[PDB]
Amino acid sequence: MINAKLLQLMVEHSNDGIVVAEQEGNESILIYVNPAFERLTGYCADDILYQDCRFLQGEDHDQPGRAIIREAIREGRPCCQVLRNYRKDGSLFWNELSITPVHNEADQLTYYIGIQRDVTEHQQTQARLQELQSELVHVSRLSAMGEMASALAHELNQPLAAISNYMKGSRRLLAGSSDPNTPKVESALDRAAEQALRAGQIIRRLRDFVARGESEKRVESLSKLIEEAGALGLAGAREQNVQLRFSLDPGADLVLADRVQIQQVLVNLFRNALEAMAQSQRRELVVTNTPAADDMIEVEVSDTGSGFQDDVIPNLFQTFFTTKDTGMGVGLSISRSIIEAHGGRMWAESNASGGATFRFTL
Amino acid sequence: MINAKLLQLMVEHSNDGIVVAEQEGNESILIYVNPAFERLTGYCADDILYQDCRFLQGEDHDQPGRAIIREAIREGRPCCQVLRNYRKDGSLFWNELSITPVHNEADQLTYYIGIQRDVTEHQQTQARLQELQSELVHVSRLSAMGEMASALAHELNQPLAAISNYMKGSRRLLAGSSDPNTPKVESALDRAAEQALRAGQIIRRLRDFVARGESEKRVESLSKLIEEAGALGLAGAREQNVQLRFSLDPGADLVLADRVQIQQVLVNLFRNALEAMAQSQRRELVVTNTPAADDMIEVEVSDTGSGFQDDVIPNLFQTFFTTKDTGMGVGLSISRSIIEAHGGRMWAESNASGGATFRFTL
Ligand SMILES: Cc1cc2c(cc1C)N(C[C@H](O)[C@H](O)[C@H](O)COP(=O)(O)O)C1=NC(=O)NC(=O)[C@@H]1N2
Ligand SMILES: Cc1cc2c(cc1C)N(C[C@H](O)[C@H](O)[C@H](O)COP(=O)(O)O)C1=NC(=O)NC(=O)[C@@H]1N2
Ligand SMILES: Nc1ncnc2c1ncn2[C@@H]1O[C@H](COP(=O)(O)OP(=O)(O)OP(=O)(O)O)[C@@H](O)[C@H]1O
Ligand SMILES: Nc1ncnc2c1ncn2[C@@H]1O[C@H](COP(=O)(O)OP(=O)(O)OP(=O)(O)O)[C@@H](O)[C@H]1O
Repeated sequence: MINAKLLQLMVEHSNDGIVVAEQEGNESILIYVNPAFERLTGYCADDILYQDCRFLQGEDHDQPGRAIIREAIREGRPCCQVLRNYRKDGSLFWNELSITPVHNEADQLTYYIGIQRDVTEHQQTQARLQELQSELVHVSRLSAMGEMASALAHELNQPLAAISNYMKGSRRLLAGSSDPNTPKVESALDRAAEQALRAGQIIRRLRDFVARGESEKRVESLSKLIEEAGALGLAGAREQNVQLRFSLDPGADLVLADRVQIQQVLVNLFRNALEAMAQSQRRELVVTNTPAADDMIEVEVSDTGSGFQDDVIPNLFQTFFTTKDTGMGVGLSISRSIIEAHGGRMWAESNASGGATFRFTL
Repeated sequence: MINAKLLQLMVEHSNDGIVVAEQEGNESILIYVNPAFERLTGYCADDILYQDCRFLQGEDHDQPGRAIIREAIREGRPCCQVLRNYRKDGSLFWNELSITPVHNEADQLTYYIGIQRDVTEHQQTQARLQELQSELVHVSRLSAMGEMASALAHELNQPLAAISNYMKGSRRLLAGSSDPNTPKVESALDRAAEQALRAGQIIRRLRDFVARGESEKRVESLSKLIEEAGALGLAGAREQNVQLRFSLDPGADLVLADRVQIQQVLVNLFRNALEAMAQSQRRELVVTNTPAADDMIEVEVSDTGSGFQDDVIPNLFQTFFTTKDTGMGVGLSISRSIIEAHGGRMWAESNASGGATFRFTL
């Protein structure tokens, strides 16, 4: 096979944590650890040997991985779990633990071999991603409701005002009369007019119910929010072989923006480019920042997608104009309103590759 | 320094893959593998020994992990990466590989120890989660706009119809009189009524523009979609010490549903329960499905959160009613409309633990 002592050496000098324990009733006493386990746990070998690892949980006793591992050890099946542990210094970390029970026949004794890895970075990144998910969902819901309400307010402000004007006109016409049915009819109009007024107020009410979304701005790094937005919006990039190119300038990264609003602008651009790029020979998405003019900096996002026929391009930012069967046509309108609220100007043009290049300034 | 021979046995009988290779210039020849590696690769020891793992890469040569591993091994740093490999049958799997180089001083030779895990399930689950996240965002925007349109339609159906009826009444009342303005007024009223009708139609138009999501029915298994919904809504469970209990029935898996709509209903219930249970000493969430009645299956989700005071309970399902500053009061309204559109029954109750129990049927 392999020189056993060399195997001991290789196990001792590994970077991943390796432990050997022995079964004693309800205890799993440690009989061997490697220096990687020392650096990971922050304890010395002589302090911890011939105890059970339960102490690594500290005061955090009620974790399900504990019961899962207890049952797996009882039944004798190997298992993989994640637990919350604390080192000697008291710092928290997450431990990926893979236990394999083995029955040594030479001793007729049950032992366990445990592989441990420090997965704190992975869990932290997962938490950041889920936080991004929650806030992206919330602000997308807000922007959708707001644009729907504003469009309804306009499209109903026209006929409602028309109705009120017809009421005023008919009343003015009937005022020049003395017939018996005129008063009654007149009163009737008033009732209708009364209701009419309410409708308008109601609209504004619901309108101001959707406009209570906060409009703050803060100093934000463009690099960070570009990475967060790529992490969110670029699901299909791996599967659809999308070539990413970030042409960034480190001296011009900080803009005054709400990071979630810029995230949703970029998310919308990414979703649109990947959806458009379903049938494209070249699949390359480039994001670039450049100085543009008058102390403002321009961000460009270019794709090689299906592009726009000539009749479509000047209708892009209009609310509810859509090309996709499953679209809604509010993404670009909301994005443009966000960019303009930030003091910039956003526009689009066809690219030489037959796809599309979008630009905005901050 | 402990037993040493016993150790070789412990490594041989591990469930995780463990390999030892030796450096040959720029090559890493395999000199020891464990039966776990055989099970992982589907190859025999005599078949696979004394080569370099490269081959397990198959035809997938242009992966970044290859260059990362080459640079780390050349420079001498240990590293952990993920690669795509193929077994003997040609099936693809993903390998999480942790390599640690060690310089044996007794021989003055470079060896490597490699920990291998089959991490295909994790990658697949993450890809499914990202797809679910994308569709969740899309349909949340969709449902938000739809609910806003339906709420405005509800709150305006009274005054619009009232105005139109007052117009019809005024027209009947004035019809028959002998006055100079009567003909004109008549036409005017009609025009006004016309406008009113148009206004109503407009709302439905915009409503039906967002309601063009397909209204399909399903065969999907509830166990799977419950796990998917937990994957989206129950991220914080590990970090917030939430106790999960899934009481599932293999006999009660088929429901009549639109899968994206049930995804969003469950996501909303999960988010709401975690939000309510943020400050709770006892935190327990139970989801259970059973054959109740009406040839339909009922799913129950109960929590022990802060709950609702008695004056709130009958206001839960009202659109736009919210308690939390970061809420919107549309989650429950959308959930109710989805359940009623699907033919089901939705309800709520206070729990004995002070929390909340929600029920639905499918
Ligand atoms: C070989 C081996 C290795 C480990 C562990 C167990 C065995 C047998 N454990 C588990 C822990 O030692 C207890 O087995 C666990 O708490 C279950 O026992 P209970 O407290 O339920 O009796 C690790 N649990 C940890 O918290 N950290 C570790 O790194 C430990 N690794
Ligand atoms: C100890 C050890 C263990 C492994 C591996 C390498 C070492 C040193 N590799 C990497 C692979 O064998 C090549 O080293 C890799 O392709 C880099 O070498 P290049 O082709 O750049 O020369 C595994 N790569 C795999 O495809 N699967 C494995 O399980 C291999 N495990
Ligand atoms: N990269 C692109 N290539 C081609 N057309 C695009 C591109 N980006 C936007 N468009 C055009 O803009 C329209 C609206 O896109 P927008 O993202 O604003 O809304 P939508 O995609 O229709 O729906 P959603 O609200 O889900 O995004 C698309 O239907 C398409 O006509
Ligand atoms: N299980 C529950 N636990 C606690 N509160 C609940 C529960 N179910 C409903 N509620 C109450 O319902 C109200 C609105 O919930 P709903 O999810 O519909 O909207 P929201 O939580 O205010 O925000 P959003 O609409 O964005 O979800 C809140 O006041 C909330 O306290």
